[PDB]
Amino acid sequence: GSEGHRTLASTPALWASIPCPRSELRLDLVLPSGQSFRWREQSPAHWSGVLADQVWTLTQTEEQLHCTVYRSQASRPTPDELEAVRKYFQLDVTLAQLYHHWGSVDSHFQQVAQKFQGVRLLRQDPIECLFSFICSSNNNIARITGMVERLCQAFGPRLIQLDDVTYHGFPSLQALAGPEVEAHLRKLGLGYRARCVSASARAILEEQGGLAWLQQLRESSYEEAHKALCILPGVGTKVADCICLMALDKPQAVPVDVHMWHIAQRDYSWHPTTSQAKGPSPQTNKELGNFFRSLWGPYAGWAQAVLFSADL
DNA sequence: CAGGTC
DNA sequence: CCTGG
Ligand SMILES: *CCOCCOCCS*
Ligand code: NA
Repeated sequence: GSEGHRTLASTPALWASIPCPRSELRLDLVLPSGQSFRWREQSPAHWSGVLADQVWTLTQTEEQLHCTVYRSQASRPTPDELEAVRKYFQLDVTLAQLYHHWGSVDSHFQQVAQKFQGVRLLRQDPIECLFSFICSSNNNIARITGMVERLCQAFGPRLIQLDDVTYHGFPSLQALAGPEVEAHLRKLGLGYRARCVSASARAILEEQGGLAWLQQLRESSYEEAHKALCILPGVGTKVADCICLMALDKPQAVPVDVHMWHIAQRDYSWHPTTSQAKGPSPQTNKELGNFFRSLWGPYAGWAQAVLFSADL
């Protein structure tokens, strides 16, 4: 079929393979699990979405990540285009090695990781990540997804249309800093989060030095990146850790939420000892993150993603 | 209220 | 202070 979303069977000549066993990556545990909100399984086991400013469809067999890209002449992805996929999934980070370390120092991980292999962190764009997770407060994956989708339709550049889906790039800072964006985003149902989207776009672009300020947090320390993000409206401790882990190359960031608290007590018998408060608070949440960073090591945020994936 | 942020 | 379950 020359129209529509492709499948491995329908258009074999347009797919290229990255050697990637299923223990290193499971799309079904990584793409709909609340890292990115913009991947869809348009046909069974085939995930479509925007990757490096282009639309891709991904599906995997036992040893191979099959990829196809929609650019005007149809042809399978080139080696350079496939490298964008490897960088997005950070395939040089070997889960077999990470899982071995986490199981070595943690018996509970070793037990529950066996049925949940292939859970890894995407390397997302800071802009998309920052604003997606600004929208994540008081909100669920289903509603976040719709909010992000309508956000991208209204302000993001049109790319291509496959079947009845028009794919849009994520909006620019300039777009999100434009006139009346908050009112517009309110019409799309973002509620109070609409103000924080507009306010954070204007803050970065008009007070912080622009896109280079955000992107160069990738080179700053984790502590520096977290501090800087927390200046932005809508970015609290938890949101900043999400962005640090998922977009700013801080694999030791541990977004502490009540879900992490339940896991900390149930499976690790953890309780706070730097403070005397017994439940969630700034002080105790910080300790909880430090606790998992010394238990799991510099990739604690990835280990958390494995555990989170078990529950869901 | 529980959850996050002001 | 907001908010959705
Ligand atoms: C409970 C949220 O507090 C108000 C700040 O909102 C930040 C996202 S717009
Ligand atoms: Na803030």
